[PDB]
Amino acid sequence: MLSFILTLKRMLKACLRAWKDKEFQVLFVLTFLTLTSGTIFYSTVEGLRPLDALYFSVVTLTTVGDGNFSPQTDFGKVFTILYIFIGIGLVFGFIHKLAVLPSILSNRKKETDAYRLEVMEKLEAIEKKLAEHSRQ
Amino acid sequence: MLSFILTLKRMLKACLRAWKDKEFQVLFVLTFLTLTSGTIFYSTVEGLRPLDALYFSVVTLTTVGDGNFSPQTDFGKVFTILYIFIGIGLVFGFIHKLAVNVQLPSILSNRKKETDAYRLEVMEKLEAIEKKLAEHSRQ
Amino acid sequence: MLSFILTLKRMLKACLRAWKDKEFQVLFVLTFLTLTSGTIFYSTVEGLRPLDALYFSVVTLTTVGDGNFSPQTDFGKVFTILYIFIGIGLVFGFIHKLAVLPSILSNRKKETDAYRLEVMEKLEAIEKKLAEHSRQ
Amino acid sequence: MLSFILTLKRMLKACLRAWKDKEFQVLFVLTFLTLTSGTIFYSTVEGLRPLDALYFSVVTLTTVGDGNFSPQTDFGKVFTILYIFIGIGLVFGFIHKLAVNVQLPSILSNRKKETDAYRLEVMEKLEAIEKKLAEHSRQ
Ligand SMILES: [Co+2]
Ligand code: NA
Ligand code: NA
Repeated sequence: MLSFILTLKRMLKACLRAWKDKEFQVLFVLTFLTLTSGTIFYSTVEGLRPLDALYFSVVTLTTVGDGNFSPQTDFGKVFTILYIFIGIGLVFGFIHKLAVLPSILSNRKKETDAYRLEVMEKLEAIEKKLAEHSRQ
Repeated sequence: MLSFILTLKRMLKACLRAWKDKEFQVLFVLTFLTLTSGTIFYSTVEGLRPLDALYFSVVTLTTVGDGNFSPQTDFGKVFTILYIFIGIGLVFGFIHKLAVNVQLPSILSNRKKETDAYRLEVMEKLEAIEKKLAEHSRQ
Repeated sequence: MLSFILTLKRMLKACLRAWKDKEFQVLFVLTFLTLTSGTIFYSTVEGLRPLDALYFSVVTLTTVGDGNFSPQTDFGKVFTILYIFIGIGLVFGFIHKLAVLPSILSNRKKETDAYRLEVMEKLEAIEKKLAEHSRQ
Repeated sequence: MLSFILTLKRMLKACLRAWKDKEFQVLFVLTFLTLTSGTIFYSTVEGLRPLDALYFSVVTLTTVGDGNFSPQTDFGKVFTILYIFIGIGLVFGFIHKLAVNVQLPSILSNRKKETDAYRLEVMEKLEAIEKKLAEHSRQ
């Protein structure tokens, strides 16, 4: 149970580590801009409360879906279709980003070079010495 | 602001590069096809206003859903059952394409480029030293 | 456009390459067993046509959702809840499997060994010869 | 049948091993919590039959949906807006955990185990040959 708490503590730091990745934040910014963007629309087009809007906008981007309201106006169906698409666009972005070791490979390189350098320089001297010896 | 301004470019370029990927285009097409191919079926067999049939098609694929209309005809239900499977299929493929963070082919063979060099080099010196030692260990 | 056709041809082979992975097929088998499993249930419990069943079963596992019917009986809500969970269980399985190079690393090993072996054996002879020489 | 019989074991063991992973358990708990924590809110503030409030909670998180009931109160709507974000958050985490095919730590360091050996060996011979050559190239 100390286990539970200690783990959760690490995980929560990992989010914050991501939450300072520029790209992740662009996505969050885009999500929110798109979120209030829809609120602006369904509010002041499809005629709906500035909270009944946010509810449809969220229920739709996340693909849950309201069991009652849908776009009435044919204009409000066009938007919803293309909106939904920005949804997918976004959820694609995250899945890509949530699926990225690059640093472990840097150390391997930092050590393999230092090694391979010495291997070379050792071999070099050996050859240079076996040369000067097998003459004089 | 140093970052929010710039990264966007790189970000939009990053997925712009992904359009140039062919496998993505096929998935994006099979999408557009299945989608307008659905608008055809729902505008006729289930018989809905062109634009409305598109709406239902989108919503259904993206599993968003609609709290009002559902199929009536048994052909309209069997079709839908198969139509969601296609969406499953598509998204599976999309996920596969997106979940593999493969900038690693070019790294692991760009390693091998520099590696294979070193290997012939080391081996050459190993063979030289063996040949000169051989000759001196007789004379 | 020959491009289009030629690519699609490769992709479609890739599915078939997967469709002979044992694990993938277990998932498909499980999906289908679960699919008719629900059909059996909503048909002969919640009282629904043996096609109106398959439609609710599919619309629910895939998370679309019917806009009209939902489980009436409190028993049919219990199942649906836990069913939904087998859904997630499954869609987790696939995402894991759709996200797996193992063979490229085998060749690297097959070559690195043959190399490293020779490097060793070369170095070995050199030492053995420099030994017998610096005596007699 | 050679395969269908056996693999299941390995498959069920494979995810059985994943329960033993701690990070998964937290995600699985935050799940159970958020879920029964939702049944609490919808059984009161939105006021529904215990079991029914669970149903709505599940359905909503898993974005399945329900074509009938939706929130009425503004507290019941704001809550839901935040409740789906948690689902997003959770699933994001689940995906991250599941999408990384990391049996590669144990491989890349099991390489390094055998690699580091070879490296000291080669270096030792390199140093011996350099020392014996040094002594013989004076006497
Ligand atoms: Co000599
Ligand atoms: Na969904
Ligand atoms: Na839905």
